[PDB]
Amino acid sequence: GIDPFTGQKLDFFKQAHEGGPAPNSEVVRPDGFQSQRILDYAQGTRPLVLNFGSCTCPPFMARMSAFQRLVTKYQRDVDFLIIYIEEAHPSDGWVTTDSPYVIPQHRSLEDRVSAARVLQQGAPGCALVLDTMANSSSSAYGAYFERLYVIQSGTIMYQGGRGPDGYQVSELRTWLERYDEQLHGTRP
Repeated sequence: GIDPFTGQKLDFFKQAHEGGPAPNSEVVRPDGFQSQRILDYAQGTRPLVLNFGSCTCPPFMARMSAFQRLVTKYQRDVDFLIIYIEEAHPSDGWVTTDSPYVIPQHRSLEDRVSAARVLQQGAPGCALVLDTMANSSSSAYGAYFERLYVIQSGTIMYQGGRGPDGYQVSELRTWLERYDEQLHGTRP
Protein backbone atom coordinates (compact mmCIF):
# COMPACT_ATOMS: atom_id res chain seq x y z
CA GLY A 1 0.00 0.00 0.00
CA ILE A 2 1.02 3.61 -0.60
CA ASP A 3 0.47 6.43 1.90
CA PRO A 4 -1.72 9.01 0.04
CA PHE A 5 0.02 11.85 1.93
CA THR A 6 3.61 10.69 1.22
CA GLY A 7 3.38 8.72 -2.04
CA GLN A 8 5.70 6.26 -0.26
CA LYS A 9 4.99 2.65 0.70
CA LEU A 10 3.06 2.36 3.98
CA ASP A 11 5.27 1.65 6.98
CA PHE A 12 4.31 -1.39 9.13
CA PHE A 13 7.66 -1.78 10.95
CA LYS A 14 7.48 -1.33 14.73
CA GLN A 15 10.19 0.57 16.58
CA ALA A 16 12.88 -1.59 18.21
CA HIS A 17 12.20 -2.58 21.83
CA GLU A 18 13.44 -4.93 24.60
CA GLY A 19 11.97 -8.43 24.14
CA GLY A 20 11.23 -7.70 20.48
CA PRO A 21 13.10 -8.94 17.37
CA ALA A 22 16.52 -7.42 16.66
CA PRO A 23 16.36 -5.94 13.14
CA ASN A 24 18.64 -7.63 10.59
CA SER A 25 19.44 -4.20 9.18
CA GLU A 26 22.15 -3.47 6.66
CA VAL A 27 25.71 -2.36 7.40
CA VAL A 28 28.96 -2.06 5.40
CA ARG A 29 32.32 -3.78 5.94
CA PRO A 30 35.05 -1.10 5.89
CA ASP A 31 37.45 -3.28 3.83
CA GLY A 32 35.88 -3.65 0.38
CA PHE A 33 32.46 -2.17 1.24
CA GLN A 34 30.73 -5.52 1.12
CA SER A 35 27.16 -5.53 2.27
CA GLN A 36 26.48 -7.21 5.65
CA ARG A 37 23.67 -7.27 8.21
CA ILE A 38 23.65 -6.89 11.98
CA LEU A 39 22.80 -10.57 12.65
CA ASP A 40 25.82 -11.72 10.48
CA TYR A 41 27.76 -10.61 13.56
CA ALA A 42 25.96 -12.78 16.08
CA GLN A 43 27.82 -15.95 16.95
CA GLY A 44 25.20 -18.59 17.78
CA THR A 45 23.75 -17.85 21.21
CA ARG A 46 26.39 -15.41 22.45
CA PRO A 47 25.06 -11.95 23.22
CA LEU A 48 26.18 -9.24 20.77
CA VAL A 49 26.69 -5.67 22.04
CA LEU A 50 26.12 -2.90 19.51
CA ASN A 51 27.65 0.57 19.91
CA PHE A 52 26.43 3.17 17.36
CA GLY A 53 28.12 6.55 17.09
CA SER A 54 30.69 8.79 15.36
CA CYS A 55 33.88 10.75 16.20
CA THR A 56 31.95 14.05 16.52
CA CYS A 57 29.51 12.65 19.12
CA PRO A 58 31.01 13.57 22.49
CA PRO A 59 29.32 10.99 24.73
CA PHE A 60 30.26 8.20 22.28
CA MET A 61 33.95 9.23 22.37
CA ALA A 62 33.84 9.82 26.17
CA ARG A 63 32.84 6.17 26.74
CA MET A 64 35.07 4.46 24.14
CA SER A 65 37.86 3.45 26.56
CA ALA A 66 35.23 2.12 29.00
CA PHE A 67 33.56 0.20 26.16
CA GLN A 68 36.93 -1.35 25.19
CA ARG A 69 37.37 -2.34 28.85
CA LEU A 70 34.03 -4.15 28.65
CA VAL A 71 35.22 -6.09 25.55
CA THR A 72 38.26 -7.39 27.46
CA LYS A 73 36.17 -8.16 30.53
CA TYR A 74 33.30 -10.06 28.87
CA GLN A 75 34.69 -11.35 25.54
CA ARG A 76 34.75 -14.92 27.01
CA ASP A 77 30.96 -15.06 26.56
CA VAL A 78 29.92 -11.90 24.67
CA ASP A 79 30.68 -10.31 21.27
CA PHE A 80 30.96 -6.62 20.51
CA LEU A 81 30.47 -4.39 17.46
CA ILE A 82 30.84 -0.68 16.75
CA ILE A 83 28.57 0.77 14.02
CA TYR A 84 29.99 4.04 12.64
CA ILE A 85 27.05 6.29 11.76
CA GLU A 86 26.37 9.81 10.40
CA GLU A 87 28.38 12.51 12.24
CA ALA A 88 26.64 14.18 15.19
CA HIS A 89 28.43 17.47 14.57
CA PRO A 90 29.60 17.74 10.98
CA SER A 91 32.11 20.51 10.30
CA ASP A 92 30.00 21.84 7.43
CA GLY A 93 26.70 21.90 9.43
CA TRP A 94 24.65 24.94 10.49
CA VAL A 95 25.75 24.91 14.14
CA THR A 96 29.46 25.68 14.57
CA THR A 97 30.97 22.93 16.70
CA ASP A 98 34.28 23.04 18.53
CA SER A 99 34.46 19.26 18.30
CA PRO A 100 38.08 18.20 18.48
CA TYR A 101 37.11 16.39 15.23
CA VAL A 102 36.59 18.32 11.99
CA ILE A 103 34.66 15.94 9.74
CA PRO A 104 32.25 17.10 7.02
CA GLN A 105 28.90 15.31 6.78
CA HIS A 106 29.62 12.03 4.95
CA ARG A 107 28.56 12.14 1.29
CA SER A 108 29.58 8.59 0.41
CA LEU A 109 30.91 5.38 1.99
CA GLU A 110 34.46 6.62 1.18
CA ASP A 111 33.89 9.67 3.45
CA ARG A 112 32.29 7.55 6.15
CA VAL A 113 35.09 4.91 6.16
CA SER A 114 37.66 7.71 6.33
CA ALA A 115 35.91 8.97 9.49
CA ALA A 116 35.73 5.43 10.91
CA ARG A 117 39.46 5.06 10.39
CA VAL A 118 40.11 8.06 12.62
CA LEU A 119 38.09 6.31 15.32
CA GLN A 120 39.90 3.01 14.98
CA GLN A 121 43.40 4.49 15.16
CA GLY A 122 42.36 4.23 18.81
CA ALA A 123 40.60 0.95 19.80
CA PRO A 124 42.93 -1.72 18.30
CA GLY A 125 40.74 -4.09 16.27
CA CYS A 126 37.28 -3.93 17.92
CA ALA A 127 34.95 -5.19 15.21
CA LEU A 128 33.60 -2.16 13.35
CA VAL A 129 31.18 -1.70 10.46
CA LEU A 130 29.69 1.38 8.78
CA ASP A 131 26.02 2.10 8.56
CA THR A 132 24.83 2.24 4.93
CA MET A 133 24.47 5.72 3.42
CA ALA A 134 20.69 5.18 3.67
CA ASN A 135 21.39 4.87 7.42
CA SER A 136 19.63 1.51 7.47
CA SER A 137 20.85 0.41 10.87
CA SER A 138 20.60 3.85 12.59
CA SER A 139 16.96 3.98 11.52
CA ALA A 140 16.11 0.41 12.43
CA TYR A 141 17.70 0.71 15.88
CA GLY A 142 16.58 4.33 16.58
CA ALA A 143 20.29 4.90 17.08
CA TYR A 144 21.21 8.20 15.55
CA PHE A 145 23.64 10.37 17.52
CA GLU A 146 24.68 7.33 19.66
CA ARG A 147 23.17 4.25 21.25
CA LEU A 148 24.03 0.98 23.00
CA TYR A 149 22.20 -2.36 22.58
CA VAL A 150 22.58 -6.00 23.54
CA ILE A 151 21.00 -8.59 21.30
CA GLN A 152 20.97 -12.40 21.64
CA SER A 153 19.55 -15.18 19.39
CA GLY A 154 17.72 -12.53 17.31
CA THR A 155 16.04 -10.76 20.25
CA ILE A 156 16.78 -7.35 21.81
CA MET A 157 17.98 -7.96 25.38
CA TYR A 158 19.05 -4.46 26.25
CA GLN A 159 18.07 -1.13 24.70
CA GLY A 160 20.10 1.90 25.71
CA GLY A 161 17.72 4.28 27.35
CA ARG A 162 17.57 7.89 26.40
CA GLY A 163 18.33 10.26 29.25
CA PRO A 164 21.33 11.76 30.95
CA ASP A 165 24.75 11.03 29.43
CA GLY A 166 26.48 8.54 31.78
CA TYR A 167 23.86 5.90 32.50
CA GLN A 168 23.76 3.87 29.24
CA VAL A 169 27.27 2.50 29.85
CA SER A 170 26.66 1.83 33.53
CA GLU A 171 23.33 0.07 32.56
CA LEU A 172 25.12 -2.01 29.91
CA ARG A 173 27.80 -2.97 32.46
CA THR A 174 24.94 -4.08 34.74
CA TRP A 175 23.39 -6.28 32.02
CA LEU A 176 26.84 -7.88 31.29
CA GLU A 177 27.62 -8.35 35.01
CA ARG A 178 24.35 -10.22 35.57
CA TYR A 179 24.81 -12.39 32.48
CA ASP A 180 28.42 -13.29 33.49
CA GLU A 181 27.24 -14.04 37.03
CA GLN A 182 24.51 -16.41 35.71
CA LEU A 183 27.12 -18.28 33.67
CA HIS A 184 29.98 -18.44 36.15
CA GLY A 185 28.95 -17.37 39.65
CA THR A 186 29.51 -13.99 41.32
CA ARG A 187 33.08 -12.70 40.98
CA PRO A 188 34.64 -12.59 44.48
